[PDB]
Amino acid sequence: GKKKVCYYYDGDIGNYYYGQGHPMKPHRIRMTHNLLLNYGLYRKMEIYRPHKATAEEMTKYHSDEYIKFLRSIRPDNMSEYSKQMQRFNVGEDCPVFDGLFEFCQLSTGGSVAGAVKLNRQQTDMAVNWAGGLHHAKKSEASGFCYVNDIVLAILELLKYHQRVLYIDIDIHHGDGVEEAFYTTDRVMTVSFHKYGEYFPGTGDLRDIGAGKGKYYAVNFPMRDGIDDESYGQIFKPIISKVMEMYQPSAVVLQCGADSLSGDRLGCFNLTVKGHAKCVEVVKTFNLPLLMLGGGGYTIRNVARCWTYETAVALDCEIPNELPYNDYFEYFGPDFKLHISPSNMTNQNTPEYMEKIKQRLFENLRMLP
Ligand SMILES: CCC(O)(O)CCCCC[C@H](NC(=O)C1CN(C)C1)c1[nH]c(-c2ccccc2)nc1C(N)=O
Ligand SMILES: [Ca+2]
Ligand SMILES: [Ca+2]
Ligand SMILES: [Zn+2]
Repeated sequence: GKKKVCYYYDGDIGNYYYGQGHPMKPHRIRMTHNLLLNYGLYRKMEIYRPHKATAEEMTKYHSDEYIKFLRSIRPDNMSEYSKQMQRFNVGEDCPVFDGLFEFCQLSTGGSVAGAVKLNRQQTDMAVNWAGGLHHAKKSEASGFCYVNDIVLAILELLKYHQRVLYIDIDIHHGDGVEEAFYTTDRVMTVSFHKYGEYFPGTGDLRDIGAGKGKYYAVNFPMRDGIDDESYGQIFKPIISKVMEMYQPSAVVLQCGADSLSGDRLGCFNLTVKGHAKCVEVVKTFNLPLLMLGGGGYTIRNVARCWTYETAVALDCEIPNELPYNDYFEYFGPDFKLHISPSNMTNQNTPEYMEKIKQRLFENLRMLP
């Protein structure tokens, strides 16, 4: 039935600024929080302020030199780190900004704290909209991500769970998470993403893992314009087959909202209901679940999406009419929660969707 939900948020998160022209806006996390507060969703959740994850907690995955660099670099001393900046991929996508390290500490803190709460059996679901930064690598920042809070949260879950399932519905391939666990069968990574002339360039349907991890990485490559009908047609069947074969004891779901229609960087056509149907599908399996954020660059739609997904986690129905809130004007001209899909062509034909699903089903038959 209805589950206990723990939500992680730090009121300072919205003040971190990647810089003029950068599409990543931490302010969208504050818009989400304010909208969900004005809908009354705080009365049903346990709200926690995450601790600032230590450099030591981060080195459970990342290299000591990379974390030392992140903790040392600032806009005022950047000139002395031009060598390490190239080495760790700090530049246009992953710039040096005021409070960069503290932003990583809060993003990571929420994910690891949520994983600890799930491990202690003190909650059914844990939510950290500031997390989900799936591109960060062991010793390299990538695609607006510096510390891989997801990998750290999964390593925490692995202390009490033999098998953990990771599902990623961001429009971009979950490469950092897939790479971290590519050679192990203790984590199965499943990513649905746009593939073809698109960042990060990985996630081919033929990338299925290696060594003991062979068949434990699943990639569903998609073309522009996928809609609710098409996404829904493959998501539940694939996740059901993965649950059946893999039998995970905990799940981590990255809810990147850049897969929504009208995203500034994305080219998909999902509505908030279509995106949230993924949360409903996963929630139905009644397993300990960590829900994380990720991409999302049309910030009014990211706030709508994550507010609705928090309501889904709580089994709470909320009206389409938006309540008054601190950012009300951002939701014009309609001031409604739900969004309409665009007229863009769906390049993912029904036959293509079925064919890719059948190839993934063949790989899933190879599990023990
Ligand atoms: C948080 C998780 C997430 O998956 O959502 C992150 C998405 C990251 C997208 C990064 C992308 N970067 C690239 O395409 C650059 C081109 N190569 C040098 C790499 C990129 N960078 C930028 C960018 C634009 C303006 C200023 C800075 C970066 N746009 C894009 C783009 N349209 O794909
Ligand atoms: Ca993905
Ligand atoms: Ca794996
Ligand atoms: Zn993305």
